[PDB]
Amino acid sequence: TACPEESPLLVGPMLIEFNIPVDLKLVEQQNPKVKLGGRYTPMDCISPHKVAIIIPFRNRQEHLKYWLYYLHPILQRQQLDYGIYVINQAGESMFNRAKLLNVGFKEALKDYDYNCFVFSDVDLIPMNDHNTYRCFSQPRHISVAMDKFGFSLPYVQYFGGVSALSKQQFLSINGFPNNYWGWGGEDDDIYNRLAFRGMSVSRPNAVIGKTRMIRHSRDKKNEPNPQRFDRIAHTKETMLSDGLNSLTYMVLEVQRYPLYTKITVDIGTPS
Ligand SMILES: O=c1ccn([C@@H]2O[C@H](COP(=O)(O)OP(=O)(O)O[C@H]3O[C@H](CO)[C@H](O)[C@H](O)[C@H]3O)[C@@H](O)[C@H]2O)c(=O)[nH]1
Ligand SMILES: [Mn+2]
Repeated sequence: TACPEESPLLVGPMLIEFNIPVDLKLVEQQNPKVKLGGRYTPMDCISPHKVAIIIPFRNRQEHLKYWLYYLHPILQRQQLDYGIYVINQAGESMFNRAKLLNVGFKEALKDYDYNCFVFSDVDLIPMNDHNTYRCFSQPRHISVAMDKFGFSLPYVQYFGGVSALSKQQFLSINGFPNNYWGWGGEDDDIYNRLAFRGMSVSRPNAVIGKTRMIRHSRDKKNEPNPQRFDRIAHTKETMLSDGLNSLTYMVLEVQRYPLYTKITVDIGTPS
């Protein structure tokens, strides 16, 4: 009973605004089919896409409210078999987005047999439901036309915002790097990994792949990392030593809310 290649539920372009007062109790009420932990499976058909949506997180509860409010209705319309994971970095030291994503990959798999992983910033919302949050033949870059970049790719190798890699694709590159502390460069490092393992980047066209980013200031412990340019230069040499095979972390707590699973983790500090 495979789901059609094109979901009959799709509406196309949508209005994304951040003025509305969002209330998770309401969102839960509006999305009665999504089960505890932000889990949903199509009732009338079998989706071949089993996706874990991973969101790196720390002190972004308000953005998260909006992300849930908008994506859950969307993800259901995309007829996907998915789960939402909020990887909350414990502590107040330097942020590490890429490491958190690795954690989400490992932790999601202990939950369900996901075959697909969508890594998404907490403040990015898609403007057209045809921009499917699933995996493809090649690593997929989803937020390809961001509002802050005038709805245009900043550079052909840009892989930030929202992306998706199948389980096999993620594994072939030894996951993402764990050694990028602070803002920047990890996406470029990941792009090097893909290219070096002979993969290419798949992208929806700019018409259907626009996203809005909730406006925000920079975070105190997520300052640009001055070592990024250098790390990008040596991805080839370091990728096999820094990623899944070297990932260490400690799960401090797990809470399953009706709309997502929150996993608080201690991922160490820069050293
Ligand atoms: O204190 C923090 C810092 C970061 N984040 C998470 O990290 C992502 C955000 O980084 P920012 O939004 O602060 O910065 P950018 O808007 O400049 O994000 C862009 O640049 C980053 C560079 O490191 C990533 O590549 C990201 O994927 C890309 O969209 C967030 O959306 C959120 O999911 C938190 O939750 N709390
Ligand atoms: Mn942002």
